[PDB]
Amino acid sequence: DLILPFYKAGKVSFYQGDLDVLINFLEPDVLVNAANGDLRHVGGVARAIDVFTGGKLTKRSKEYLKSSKAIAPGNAVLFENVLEHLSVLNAVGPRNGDSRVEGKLCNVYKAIAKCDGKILTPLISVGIFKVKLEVSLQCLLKTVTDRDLNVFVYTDQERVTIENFFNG
Ligand SMILES: O=P(O)(O)OC[C@@H](O)CO
Ligand SMILES: [Cl-]
Repeated sequence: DLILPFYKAGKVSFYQGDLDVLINFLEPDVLVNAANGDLRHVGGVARAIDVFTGGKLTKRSKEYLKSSKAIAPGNAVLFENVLEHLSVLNAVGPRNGDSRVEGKLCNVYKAIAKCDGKILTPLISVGIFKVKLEVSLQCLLKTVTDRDLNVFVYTDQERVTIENFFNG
C-alpha cells in the first residue's frame, strides 16, 4: 500500500528504490537474478543481489556448478531458500546479437512466470549483456500476461527508458 510503484501496467508493477528497502517492504518469495551462464555475479544487478545475501548466492552457485552444466541463455535454475524463505532464480538472458535474442528472452520470462509466490525481478539481460530495454520489456510485457510481477528497476536510465516506452 504505502510504497507505490512508479508505474503499473496491468498486473505488473515497477519499483525503483534500493534493494533492501524494496525486498523488505514487498516480502517476495522469489527474487530473480539477471544471471551469467556460469553464475558469476561480478557487477550490475547480480552483484547487488549477491551482497544482499551476504554472498550466500555466490556460495551456492559455485557448488551448483560442480555437479551441473552451465546455463544456456534462454533458461533459469531456482535455488531454494538461498536465505530463509527467500529463493533466487538465476535466469540467464541472451547477449545482444546472439540468435533468437527475442525467443530466448521470452523463455526466460516464461520460466520466471512459472515460479510460485511473490516475485521481484530485474529487467532481464539489459545491462552488460547490452540488449535494448524496449525489447526485454516488450518480451516480458508480452510473455507474462496474467500474473502479479514486480520489476526491480535498477538505475535512473532504466527508469527514463521505461517512461518513454509507455508513451500512450
Ligand atoms: O543479463 P544482464 O542483465 O545483461 O547481465 C549479465 C550479468 O550477469 C553480468 O554480471
Ligand atoms: Cl555496476
